[PDB]
Amino acid sequence: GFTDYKVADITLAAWGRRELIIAESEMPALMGLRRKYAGQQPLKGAKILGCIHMTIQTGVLIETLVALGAEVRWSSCNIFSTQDQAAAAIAAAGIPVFAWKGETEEEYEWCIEQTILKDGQPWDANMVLDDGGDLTEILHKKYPQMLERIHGITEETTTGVHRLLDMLKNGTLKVPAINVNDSVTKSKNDNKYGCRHSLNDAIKRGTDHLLSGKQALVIGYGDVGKGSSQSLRQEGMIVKVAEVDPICAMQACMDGFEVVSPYKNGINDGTEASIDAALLGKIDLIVTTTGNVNVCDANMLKALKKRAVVCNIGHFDNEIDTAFMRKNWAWEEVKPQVHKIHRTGKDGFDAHNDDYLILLAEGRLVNLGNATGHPSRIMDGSFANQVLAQIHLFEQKYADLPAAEKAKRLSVEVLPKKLDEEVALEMVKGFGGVVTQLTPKQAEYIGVSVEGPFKPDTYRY
Amino acid sequence: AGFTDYKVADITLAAWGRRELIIAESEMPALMGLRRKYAGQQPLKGAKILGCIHMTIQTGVLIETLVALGAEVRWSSCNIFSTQDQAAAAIAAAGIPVFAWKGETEEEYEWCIEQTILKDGQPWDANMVLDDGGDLTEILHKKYPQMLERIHGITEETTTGVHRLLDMLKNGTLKVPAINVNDSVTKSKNDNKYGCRHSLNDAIKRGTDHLLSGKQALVIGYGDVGKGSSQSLRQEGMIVKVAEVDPICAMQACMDGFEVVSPYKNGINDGTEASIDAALLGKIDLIVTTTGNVNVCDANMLKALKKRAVVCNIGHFDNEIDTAFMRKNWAWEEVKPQVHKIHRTGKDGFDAHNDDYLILLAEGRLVNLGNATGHPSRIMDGSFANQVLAQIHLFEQKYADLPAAEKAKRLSVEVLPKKLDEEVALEMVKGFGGVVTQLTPKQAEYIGVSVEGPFKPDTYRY
Amino acid sequence: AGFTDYKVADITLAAWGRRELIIAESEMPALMGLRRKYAGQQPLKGAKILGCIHMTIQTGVLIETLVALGAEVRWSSCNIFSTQDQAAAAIAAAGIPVFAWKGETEEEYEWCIEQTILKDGQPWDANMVLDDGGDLTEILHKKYPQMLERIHGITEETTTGVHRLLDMLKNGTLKVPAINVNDSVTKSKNDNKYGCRHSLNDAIKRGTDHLLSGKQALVIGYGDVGKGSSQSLRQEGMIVKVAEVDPICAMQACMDGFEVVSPYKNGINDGTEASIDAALLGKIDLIVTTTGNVNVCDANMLKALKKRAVVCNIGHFDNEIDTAFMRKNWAWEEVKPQVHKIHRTGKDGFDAHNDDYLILLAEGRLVNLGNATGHPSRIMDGSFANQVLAQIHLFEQKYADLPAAEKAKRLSVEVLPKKLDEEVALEMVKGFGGVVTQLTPKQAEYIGVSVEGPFKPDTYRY
Amino acid sequence: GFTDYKVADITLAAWGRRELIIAESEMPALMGLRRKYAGQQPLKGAKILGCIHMTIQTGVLIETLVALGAEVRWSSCNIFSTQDQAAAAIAAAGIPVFAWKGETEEEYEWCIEQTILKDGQPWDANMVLDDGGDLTEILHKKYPQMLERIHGITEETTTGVHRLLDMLKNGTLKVPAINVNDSVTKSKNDNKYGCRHSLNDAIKRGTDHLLSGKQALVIGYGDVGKGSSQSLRQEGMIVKVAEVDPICAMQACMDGFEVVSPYKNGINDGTEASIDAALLGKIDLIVTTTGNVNVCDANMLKALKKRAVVCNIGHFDNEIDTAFMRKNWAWEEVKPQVHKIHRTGKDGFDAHNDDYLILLAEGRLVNLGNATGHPSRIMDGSFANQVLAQIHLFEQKYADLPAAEKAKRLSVEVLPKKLDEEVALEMVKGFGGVVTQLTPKQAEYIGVSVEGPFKPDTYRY
Ligand SMILES: NC(=O)c1ccc[n+]([C@@H]2O[C@H](COP(=O)([O-])OP(=O)(O)OC[C@H]3O[C@@H](n4cnc5c(N)ncnc54)[C@H](O)[C@@H]3O)[C@@H](O)[C@H]2O)c1
Ligand SMILES: NC(=O)c1ccc[n+]([C@@H]2O[C@H](COP(=O)([O-])OP(=O)(O)OC[C@H]3O[C@@H](n4cnc5c(N)ncnc54)[C@H](O)[C@@H]3O)[C@@H](O)[C@H]2O)c1
Ligand SMILES: NC(=O)c1ccc[n+]([C@@H]2O[C@H](COP(=O)([O-])OP(=O)(O)OC[C@H]3O[C@@H](n4cnc5c(N)ncnc54)[C@H](O)[C@@H]3O)[C@@H](O)[C@H]2O)c1
Ligand SMILES: NC(=O)c1ccc[n+]([C@@H]2O[C@H](COP(=O)([O-])OP(=O)(O)OC[C@H]3O[C@@H](n4cnc5c(N)ncnc54)[C@H](O)[C@@H]3O)[C@@H](O)[C@H]2O)c1
Ligand SMILES: Nc1ncnc2[nH]cnc12
Ligand SMILES: Nc1ncnc2[nH]cnc12
Ligand SMILES: [K+]
Ligand SMILES: [K+]
Ligand SMILES: [K+]
Ligand SMILES: [K+]
Repeated sequence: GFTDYKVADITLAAWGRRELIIAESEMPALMGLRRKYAGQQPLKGAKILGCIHMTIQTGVLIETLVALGAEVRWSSCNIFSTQDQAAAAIAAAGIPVFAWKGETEEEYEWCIEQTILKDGQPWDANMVLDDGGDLTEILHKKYPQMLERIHGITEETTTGVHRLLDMLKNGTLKVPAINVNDSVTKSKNDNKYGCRHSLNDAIKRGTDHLLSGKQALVIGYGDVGKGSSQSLRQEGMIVKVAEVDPICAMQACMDGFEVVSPYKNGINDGTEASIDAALLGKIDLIVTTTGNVNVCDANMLKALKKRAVVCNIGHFDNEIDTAFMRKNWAWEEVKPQVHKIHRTGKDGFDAHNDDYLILLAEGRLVNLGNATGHPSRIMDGSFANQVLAQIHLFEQKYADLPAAEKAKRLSVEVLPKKLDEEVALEMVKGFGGVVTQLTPKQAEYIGVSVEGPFKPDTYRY
Repeated sequence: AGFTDYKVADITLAAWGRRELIIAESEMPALMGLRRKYAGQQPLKGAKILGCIHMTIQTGVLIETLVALGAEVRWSSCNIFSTQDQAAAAIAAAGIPVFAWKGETEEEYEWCIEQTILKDGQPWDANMVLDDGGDLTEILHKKYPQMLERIHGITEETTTGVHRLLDMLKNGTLKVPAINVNDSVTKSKNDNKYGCRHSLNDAIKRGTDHLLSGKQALVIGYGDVGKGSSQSLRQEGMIVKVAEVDPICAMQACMDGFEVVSPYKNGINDGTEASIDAALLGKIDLIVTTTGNVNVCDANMLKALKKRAVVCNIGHFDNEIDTAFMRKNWAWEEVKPQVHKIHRTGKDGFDAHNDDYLILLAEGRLVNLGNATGHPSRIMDGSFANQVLAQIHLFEQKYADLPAAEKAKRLSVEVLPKKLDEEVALEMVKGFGGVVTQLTPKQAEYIGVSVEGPFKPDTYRY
Repeated sequence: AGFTDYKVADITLAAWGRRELIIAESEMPALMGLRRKYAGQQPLKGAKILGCIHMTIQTGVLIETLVALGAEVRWSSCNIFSTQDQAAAAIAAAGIPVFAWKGETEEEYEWCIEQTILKDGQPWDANMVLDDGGDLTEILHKKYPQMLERIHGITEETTTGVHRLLDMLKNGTLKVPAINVNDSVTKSKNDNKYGCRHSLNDAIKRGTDHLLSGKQALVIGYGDVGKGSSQSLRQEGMIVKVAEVDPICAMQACMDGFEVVSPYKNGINDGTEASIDAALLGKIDLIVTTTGNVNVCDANMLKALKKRAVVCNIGHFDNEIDTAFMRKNWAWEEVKPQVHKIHRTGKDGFDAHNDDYLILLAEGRLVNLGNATGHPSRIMDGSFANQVLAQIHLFEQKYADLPAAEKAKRLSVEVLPKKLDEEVALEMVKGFGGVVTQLTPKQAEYIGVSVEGPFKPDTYRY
Repeated sequence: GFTDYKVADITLAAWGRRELIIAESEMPALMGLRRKYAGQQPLKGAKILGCIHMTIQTGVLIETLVALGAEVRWSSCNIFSTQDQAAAAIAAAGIPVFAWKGETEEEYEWCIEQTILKDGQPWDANMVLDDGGDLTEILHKKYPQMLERIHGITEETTTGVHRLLDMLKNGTLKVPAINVNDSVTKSKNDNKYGCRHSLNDAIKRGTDHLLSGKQALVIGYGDVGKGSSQSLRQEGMIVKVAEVDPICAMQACMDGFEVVSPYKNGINDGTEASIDAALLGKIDLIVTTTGNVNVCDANMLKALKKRAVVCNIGHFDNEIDTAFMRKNWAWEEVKPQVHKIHRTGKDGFDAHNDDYLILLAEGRLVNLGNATGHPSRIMDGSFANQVLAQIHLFEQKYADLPAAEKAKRLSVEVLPKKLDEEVALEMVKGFGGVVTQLTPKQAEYIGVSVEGPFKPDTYRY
C-alpha cells in the first residue's frame, strides 16, 4: 500500500528492475561505494531532494543513496529524459518518484513540487542533488526557509554550476555547493566520452540516417563539443566546428577539424547578410553544445540545407530558436521526439514538400530525448562523485553552524583529487586495466606519494 | 667574418639553414605576429638572455625574434642529439653566439652551456634566462650563483624543468622568479601532446623504416606526451597498450580505446625477474617511455622484451630507460648514427647475423629530436610565442632591481594570464584559416564573460 | 476498398510508415532516379515478382519502385525479426500483398512465404523472383517446381543466397537463371561493409546500452561484413581482435591495425574443450560472427566466454552460433524483446541476481536488423538500385519463353555490367553532393578508357 | 677485382649490409621462399635483367634470386628512388648494379643500358624483372633480338601492367608476362598500405610541415589514392578526394571524405575559367595518385593557395605539369628533392617572396624520392610474388617453344590464388597472427578445401 509517486506505467517496474540489475554490473565504482559505506551508514538521517534525468543510471544512484541511509524524493530535470521503466522500478521499491517521458512544462514543474511537498507541507530535507539548477532555483526563490535545514547542494552539470557561481558572486547562495561537474572522472568522462557514445546513438534512433560522408556543423568545442564532434567524425562525417574560444578552436584544428563561423568574419549582427549562406547550404546536420543562448538562430535555420537535421545536446533548448520555428513554420510529427519543420509556411504543409528541417527532441537534450543518454559505465564515474559529494557535505553539517562559521564555510568547491583518483581507479578496474605502482625511488623522483595524489591541482589532463 | 664567438659543426650549412628559417617563419604566425607587434617598441632592449633549448630551426625563429625585439643572446642546446646543424650555422652566421651541434659528448654538452655563461673567460652580464629542462638553471644556481643577482627571471619550457623549479622554490633555493611556459594551454595541450603525435612515428620511421601497422606497442605513461605518443602509434595501425601510475590518466587511456596493462604482475615492481609479466613483454614490438620519471623501462623489462623489439624514450632525460645496464652487459652495434642494435648474447662482440637483439633509438635520449627534427614549426609557434611573452613580462618586471620586500612578493613560479594564452591561440587558429565566432553582447552576458575574453575560468581544463 | 490480401502486425501503423517512406525516398537518389527514368516505359509491365527480403522501410521503397515500373508483387520477409511493422503496414495499406511482422515464429515465417507463392489457395502466376538468402528460392525448387517453368529469373541479394545458387548450378538443379546482385561493387563494397559499420554498433547500443569504448571485442570473420563490423566497433573505441580462416583476409586485418587471433590454440578446432584458448575468451566482452559459415562460435567457446559478455551474429543465418546448445543446457531470461540473458548455472530456473550469464541479441539472428533497423536508406539505395536493374534485365530476357535447347545455353548466374555499377555509384556520389571529375579526351586515351567509362577492367578489385 | 657496377659510394656497403640483415628479419614470406627453394635451385640458368627501385627491400629480392641460381644485372626504375647504401652492399656482393640517388635522365638510360650490354655486346639474358615498363620498352624497341631468348617478364606496378596490356592488344608484345601487381598480397598491400606508411613519411622529411588541421586534395582514389588519403587523414588533415571513377568516388564518400573536382562541375575545358579557384585557393597540399597525365595541370598550379605543397606518388612525374613550371617559374632548391617554385616570374626570385609552391622530388614518386618508399614488411608481400613469378615463367621456357605453342602462352597472367594465400599466411605469421583452421564440416559447408583456396577468383577482398 504505497502511493507517494506518479509514473507513466507502474507495470514496467519488472522490466526496469531487470535493466537495473544489468546496470549495476556496469557501475563498479558506484556499487563499490555501496560495499565500502554500507556498514557505517554515512547518510543515515539524510533527506535528499534529487532532480536529475530519471534513467536506469539514476536509479542505481538513487538506490546507492538509499542503501547508505538516505531518504529521497526524486524528479527528472528534463521533460523527455525519463526512462519509464526506470521510474516504475524506483516507484515499486517504495521511493517517491515523479517523472515520465514526454512531460509538459506544467507537469515538469509539478513533479519538482511533489519532491518539495510531502502531504502539502515542505519535506524536512537537508540535502540537495540537482542537475541544471532548476531545483536549486525553485528552493532559493519560492521556499527560502527550507534552505536553513539543508547542509549543501551537489550540482551535476556545467549549466547548474554556472548558476551557482552567480549566486556565490551575488551573495545569494544560502548553502554551500559541490561542483560535481569539474571532477575529471565527471567532466572529462561524462561530458566528453558520454556524448561521444550517445549523440550518434540518438541521431540513428531518431532518423536512421547514414552519417558517413555527410556534412556536420558542431557549435562549440568544450567537453560536450569535443565528444559530440568525435561522435560524428568516427561515423565518417565531415565535421566542421564553431567556437568563440580561441583555445578550444585551436584544439579543434589540431584534432583535425576545420573551424568555421556561421557568420561572415565571425560577426553575428542579427542580419541575413551576415550568414555564410554557402556554408549553411551544405550542412546536413547541426548540433549545439554550448550551453549558451541562441547559437543556432533563425537566420541560420533559414539558410540550412533542405532536409538537414537540427538537434541540441546542451542542457537547455534555447540554444536553438525553436520559438521562431513554432511561430512561423508548420511542424509534422514523424514520431515521438522527431518533427519535420516545413519552412513553406504555418498554415498547413504539403506531405511531399522537400523544403523541411528535421528537429530532434523538440530541441531538448537529444541524447536523452531520442535515446537513453550516457551508458551505465560512464555514469558510474559521475554518480560515484555524486555519492561522495553527498557524504562530503552531510558529514560537515553546514546548517548546524552558527552564522559566523557559515560565512567562512560557504563556497562552491570540487572534490579533492584523492577522491577523483579513487573513482578513476575503480573505473579502470572495470575495464580490467592494471595500474602500475610507483617504487619509493620513483615517487621520490617526481615528488609524489605512492598512494597519490599523482598530479598537482593545476594539472589539466 | 671577424666574428668567431661560436662553435657549430659546419658553418657552411648556414645558407641551407636560412632557407628553412624563411620557410618556418611562414609556418609560425603567432611568433611572427609578436615580432611585428613589438618590433618598434623594442621591449627587450637591454635584455641579455642565456638560452638553453634544442638548437632546431624552430628555436632559430625564437632566437631571431628575441633579437628582433632588442635582446642579446648566448645560446646552446639542451640535448646532445637535438641540434639541427643547419639551424645552428644560420644562427652563428647571423652574428649570434651559439654553441651546439648534433652528436655532442657529455663533456662538450657541459662545455657548450659554459660558453654561453662565460664571454672571454669571465661571466657574461646576463639578466634573463630561457631554459628547457633546467640544466642551465641548475648550473647557474650551483656554479655561478653570483650571476643570478643580475638576472630578472627564468622562462622554463618543459615539464621536467618546471618540476625542478618548484622543488627549488619550496626549498627556498630559487634565487630568481620564473614563468611556467609549459603550463600554457597553447603549450602543454599543443606542444607536449600534438607535437609528439607528429614526431614520434616520424622519428621511428627515419631510424628503422619499420612498418608500424599491425605490430604491438607499449606506451609507458599517459600524460600529455603519452597521449600524443599513443595517438602517434595508434593512427599508424599499431595495437597500443598503455601503462600508468595515475588512475585518472589510466581512465582516459581506457576511454580512448587502449588496453591498460602493467609491465609487472599486478603492477607491483619489487625488483625481481619474477615480477615481470614476461608473457606481455614477450609480445611487444615497440616500447616508448613518456613519463619524465626514472627507470620506467628497467633491466628486467629489457631482458623480457620480444626479440628485435624497438626501444626509445620521448621524455626529457635518458634515465627513463636503464641504458646503463645495456652498456654494461650487452654489445652495441651501430646500424647508423643514433641507431644501435643491442645484442643480448654478451658483451664481447656479436654475431653479425645474431637474431637476439634490441634496436635502441637516440641512445635513449629524446627520440623525436634525436632521430628526426622534433615538433613542427606550426606547433612550436604556440610554445615559443608564450616564451617571448614570458621573456617580455619578466624582463619588464626587473626583479633584480626591485627592493627586498618587493623581491619577496614576486619570488614565485607563475603562468601567463589566460588572455595572452587565448591571443596566442587566436593567431594559431588564423594560421589554419579557422574563423572564430564573436559573442553577441547578450550571449556574453548569458555565460558571464566579456566579448573580448577570457572565456573560461582559471579552473577550466580544456 | 476491401483489400484483405495481406497479413501484418498492425495496419494502423501505415501513416507512420508512409511518413518514413517519404523521408527514405529523399535518402535514396539512385533508386528514385530509376523510378523517374523508367516510369513512362513501364519495363516491368507484366512482371509478377515473388519477393522475400527484410520488410524494412528501405525494402518498401524498393517494392514501390518495382510497382511504379509496372510490376505486381507478393512479399514476405527473409527473417523473423527484421520486419519494421510500420513499413509492412504502409505497404499493405497501399494495396500490395505483404505477409511480414517483427517476431514471427518459424511456422509463421514459412506460412508468410507460402502466402506469396499461393493466391486464393492456388499457385500465383509468378514469373520473377527477388530473394535474400535463398529460402524462397529453395522452397520453389523443392515444393513448387512447376512454378519455375514460368519464372524468368532470380535476383539474389546476399552472399549466402549466392552460394546456394552456385551449389544448384554445379549440381544441375538450378531451374532458372539468376543475377548475383551481391557482387556489384555498389552492393558488396557498400551494403556488406559500410552498412554493417553503421548498423552493428547501433543494434548493440539499442539492445544493451553498453559502453563499448575500452572493452574487448572478438570479430569472427574478416570478409566484407567482418571488415565493416570490426570498424563499427573499433571506431567506438573497442580493442578489437579478429579471427579468420582466409590468410589474405587475415593479412588485411593485420594491416588495418587489428590483432589476428584464433579461438582455438594454434587454430586447431578438435572439438574438445581443451583446444579452446580459455585465457583469450575469458577476456572478451563482445563476440560477433560475420562468416556465413556454421558453428563459428561453438558451445565450448560459449562456455569459456567472460561473464556477462554479449553474443550476437550479423551473418545471414543464426547457425553461426550454437544457440541450440544454450537452449538445451542454460536458462533464458528475457530482458526485453530480442535481448536474452542466458544463465550458465543450469537449465531449470535461475537466480535473478546470478552473475554468470551471457547476453544474446536477437536469439542469434541478424543482429543489425533484429535489434535495430539494419542498414540506412542511403546505403540500401545502392543495393536496391541494382535489384531493380537486375529484375528489369532478367524479365526483359524472357528466359521461360525459350525452347528447351536455348534455355540451357542461357542457364547461368551472372552479375550486372560494370557500366551499370558505375552509373549507380554516380547517383550515390551526387547524393552526398560529391563532384566526379570528367576525363579529357587525351587523358581517356592515355589510360585506354572511354570518357564515359567503364573506367576499370573487370578484374579490378577496388 | 670486381668493377662491373656503378654506385655512388662503395664505402656505404657495410651500412647497407647491416640494414639488409634487419630487412631480412622483416620479410618472412620472401625469406621463407629463399629457404624453401634453395635446394632445388629453380632459377639456375636464369639471367635476369632487373629494373626496379634499388632500395634495401630490393636488395633482399636480388639476393633471393641469386640464392636460387640466377644471375642478374640491375638498375633502378627511378632517378631518385635508389638507397645508395643498398646499391653499395649489392655491388660489394659481386652483383652488377648501376644505380644511385639523384641520377640525371641521361644517367638513367645509361644505367639500364649497362644491364642490357655486357662488354659492349648484348648480354645473353633470358628473364626480365621490371617496375614501370621502361626496361621492357627499351628491349622491345632497341634490342628486339634479345627478346628471342627471353622467357618472360614479371612486371611490378599498375603503370607497367597497362603498358603490357597495350602491347598485347596491339600485337607488339614479344614475350609472355606475369602481372605481379594484381596479386592481392601486392595490389591491396603494397599499393594501399605502402603509401599509407610512406606518403606522410616523405612529406615530413621533405618539409617537416605540421599536417594536422590543414587542407589536402588527393587526386585519385584507387589503391594508391586510398592509402594516400588515409596517410594524410590519420595525421589530422582535412582531406578532399577527386576521382573520375564514380565507384571509387563512392568509396571515398563512405570512407568519410568530401569528393570534389578541381574544375567547376568536373568539366576541364582547358581555360582558367573552369578552375574552382575558391576550392584550390584553400588547399595546403595536393597529391596525385592516378597514373594518368596532367591531373594537376598548369591552371591548377596557378590557382593553388600560396605555399601549398605539391607532390606525386604515381609512377611517372607527368601527373603534374612540371614542364610548365620549368618554363614560367623560378626554381629555388631548399635541399635535395625539395624546391620552392616562385610564381613571380622566370628570371630570378626574391629570397623572401611569399608566392611560391613547394615541389617534392621534382614530381617523381615522392615516397621513394623524399623517403625510403614502402617498409620491408610490406614489400615482403610484393617481392615474394616476384620470386614466384620469375620461377614460373623461367620454367615455362617460352623462348624454346614452337610457334603454335607460343601463341597459346603469349599472354599476361596473374599468379594462382593458392600462392596468393600462401604468401599472406607467412605475412600474417610475421605479425604473430594465428589463422583458424576450418573443420571438415565447415569446409564442406562453404564448399572449400581445408587448405584453400578459400575464395573464388571473382572475390574482391
Ligand atoms: N547532454 C549531455 O549528456 C550533457 C552532458 C554534460 C553537459 N551538458 C550540457 O552541455 C553544455 C556544455 O557543457 P560543457 O561541459 O561542454 O561546457 P564547456 O564550457 O566546457 O563548453 C561550451 C563551449 O561552448 C562555447 N561557446 C559558447 N557560446 C558559443 C557560441 N555562440 N558559438 C560557439 N561556441 C560557443 C564556449 O566557448 C565553450 O568552449 C551545458 O549546458 C551542459 O549542461 C550536456
Ligand atoms: N620530446 C618532446 O618533444 C617532449 C615534449 C614535451 C615534454 N617532454 C618531456 O616528456 C616528459 C613528460 O611530459 P608531460 O608533459 O607529458 O608530463 P605528464 O606529467 O603530464 O606525463 C607523465 C606521466 O607519466 C606517468 N608516470 C610516471 N611514472 C610512471 C611509471 N613508473 N609508470 C607509468 N606511468 C608513469 C605520470 O602519472 C604522468 O601522467 C617530461 O620529461 C617532459 O619534459 C618531451
Ligand atoms: N546483416 C547484414 O546486413 C548482412 C549484409 C550482407 C551480408 N550478410 C551476411 O553475412 C555473411 C558474410 O557476408 P560477407 O559478404 O562478409 O561474406 P565474405 O565471404 O566476404 O566473408 C565471410 C568471411 O568469413 C570467413 N570465415 C569462414 N569461416 C570462418 C571461420 N570458421 N572462422 C573465421 N572466419 C571464417 C571467410 O574466410 C570469409 O572471409 C553472409 O552470410 C551474408 O549473407 C549480412
Ligand atoms: N609510389 C608508390 O609506392 C607506388 C606504388 C604502387 C603504384 N604506384 C603507381 O601509382 C599509380 C596508381 O596506382 P594504383 O594501383 O592506385 O592504380 P589504380 O588504377 O587502382 O588507381 C588510379 C585511380 O586514379 C583515378 N583517376 C584517373 N585519372 C584521374 C583524374 N584525372 N582525376 C582523378 N582521378 C583520376 C582512376 O579512376 C583510378 O581509380 C600508378 O602509376 C602506379 O604504378 C606507385
Ligand atoms: N534496411 C535493410 N532493408 C533491407 N535489407 C537489408 N539488409 C540489411 N539492411 C537492410
Ligand atoms: N621500398 C621499396 N622498394 C622497392 N620498390 C618499392 N616501391 C615502393 N616502395 C618500394
Ligand atoms: K543509458
Ligand atoms: K621540426
Ligand atoms: K534502416
Ligand atoms: K623502406
